[PDB]
Amino acid sequence: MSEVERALDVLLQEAEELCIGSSVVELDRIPTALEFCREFYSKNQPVVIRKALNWPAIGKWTPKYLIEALGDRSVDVAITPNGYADGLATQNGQEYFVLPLETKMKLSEVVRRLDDPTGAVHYIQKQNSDLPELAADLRVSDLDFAQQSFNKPPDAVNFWLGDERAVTSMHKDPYENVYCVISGHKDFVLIPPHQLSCVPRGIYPTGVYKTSDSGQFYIEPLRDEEGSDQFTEWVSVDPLSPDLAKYPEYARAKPLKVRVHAGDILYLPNYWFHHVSQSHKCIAVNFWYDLDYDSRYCYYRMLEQMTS
Amino acid sequence: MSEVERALDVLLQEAEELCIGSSVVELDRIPTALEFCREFYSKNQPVVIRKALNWPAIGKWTPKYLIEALGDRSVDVAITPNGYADGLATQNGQEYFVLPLETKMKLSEVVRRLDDPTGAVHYIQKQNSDLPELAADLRVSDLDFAQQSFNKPPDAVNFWLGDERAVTSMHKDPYENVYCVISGHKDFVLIPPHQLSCVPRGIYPTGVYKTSDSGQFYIEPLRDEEGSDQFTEWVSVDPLSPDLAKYPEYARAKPLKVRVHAGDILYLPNYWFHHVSQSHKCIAVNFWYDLDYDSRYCYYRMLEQMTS
Ligand SMILES: C[C@@H](NC(=O)C(=O)O)C(=O)O
Ligand SMILES: C[C@@H](NC(=O)C(=O)O)C(=O)O
Ligand SMILES: [Mn+2]
Ligand SMILES: [Mn+2]
Repeated sequence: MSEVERALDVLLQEAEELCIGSSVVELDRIPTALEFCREFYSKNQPVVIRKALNWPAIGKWTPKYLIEALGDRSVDVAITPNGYADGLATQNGQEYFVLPLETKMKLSEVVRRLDDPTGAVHYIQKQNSDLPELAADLRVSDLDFAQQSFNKPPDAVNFWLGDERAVTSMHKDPYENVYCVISGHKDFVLIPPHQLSCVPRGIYPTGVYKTSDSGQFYIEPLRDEEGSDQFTEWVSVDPLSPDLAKYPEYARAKPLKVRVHAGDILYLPNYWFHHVSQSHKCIAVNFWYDLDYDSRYCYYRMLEQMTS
Repeated sequence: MSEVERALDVLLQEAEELCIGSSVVELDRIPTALEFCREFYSKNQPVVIRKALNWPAIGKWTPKYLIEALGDRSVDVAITPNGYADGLATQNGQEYFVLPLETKMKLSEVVRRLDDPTGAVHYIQKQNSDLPELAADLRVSDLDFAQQSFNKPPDAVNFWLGDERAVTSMHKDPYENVYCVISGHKDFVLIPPHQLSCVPRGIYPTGVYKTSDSGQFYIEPLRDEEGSDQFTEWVSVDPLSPDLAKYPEYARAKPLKVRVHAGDILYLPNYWFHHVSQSHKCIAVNFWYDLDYDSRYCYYRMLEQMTS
């Protein structure tokens, strides 16, 4: 055993005896700003709040209503064959990290495509900071309890509507994430940052899903300025069915499972690994806040260097 | 570099670029409980608040006022020949970590010995108390702005009165510390936990000061039932006259210096390295709160493994 491995082992033993990030706290009432800063944000600790929101949206937002209120606008939608946009797929003997086919279609067309169990996997992800009627269905002020710890306005606000086959593979974000399911449920698999050395990562060629004239889906590699291949580091394990023979270290990881229902709020702290499934035609909005750096971030950068 | 050295280099370079623990924040107005939680407790960041307290004690507490008010009670006093209780000292060619001689004597005797420059170094530490005449002169609720981040009662409340020659060598505490100078000033040299690799530690035999039949001070080694010598890991650097030839890594440290005056409050975050000096007959009261574990403690234990 090298010194790096004994360091990582001490880290893990200490976190296991202390059960750091060993569960997702569950609340029935929204906390106060002070409670949220002290108990969750300051400990980099996730929490789910049940039936927290009574926004109009939660009862009225569906595909049909959305087309109605949004004047059946054209949308930017993401399509894949396997349902793993930003995920791993093999082609011609080569494993790629593949981005979605991003095309434009009328909301109604999306709703027809989601209703086809045999078709491709579609989802809509829109980012910003008709939208006013949608905004009339929301009271963002109600998230003050969390926002006061971040002490800045959301750097992004995302709306999500898609197919149950759309699976978001395990990744980490540099954001505090306040996640509000509107219609349906989202299933999260969470892993704390300090378990980095238990989550196998590889370097993969970058590809994008593309349609042919015939209509069959294929992967096209990506190039840089010079024309050389672009690469992407990514988590190699599949939380839903992990290959522990190929990835023994993942045996030491301790994923947490949480289902977030309509009206619930999930706080996903920055740099937590998350893998997301969902229910068919689930609608959700989340709010991304740029993180404030402290020693934890420098420790995690050190951890990234120790996990070559 | 070795793998571990490169890891440490990343940690320090990140923290340097991001100004982590790079200064003591200075406030002229007391923060709200939420501001304190968000800016200092949760970042593990020191802050000093100037002229923050209006306690009646700030003004009148002196050894004289204390004798007249307390009625020349007998108290526990700590005595050393060198002014370094819990500090390194050599004897017969061996370096020891040495505990004060602890004795009982009357306040008027301590005041008399505090006026003997030729005498040994004396200081009173009282751990906890509720005295009619003196609990009336403070108002601990005034510290709630910080106590609410800790959400617990103090583990200990220390009263300190000592000689200018009484120097507290550099060490770390498992507590959040709210430090309140009542009279005089205290000088702190602070180093953030993540700079551990820059702070040399050694393992030293443990001793306690004793006086011989003729009045000479000497170091008595500490032993257990088995008769084996007891040992203590201790910081080997002296931040007042640091020997960078012996400890080159200490040049990569960035110690912060702060003077806490009568009425000032200093938040010393948990596990921060501190070294303390004081003006003559300085009086101070501090509140320790057990720390709340999260990943930073585990990273710190890993750092300890990496630097040994
Ligand atoms: C794609 C995914 N969201 C995130 O990964 C996130 O909000 O960070 C989802 O909710 O399906
Ligand atoms: C002994 C020292 N206090 C501490 O070391 C502390 O409060 O942690 C002092 O007040 O000089
Ligand atoms: Mn994400
Ligand atoms: Mn201390």
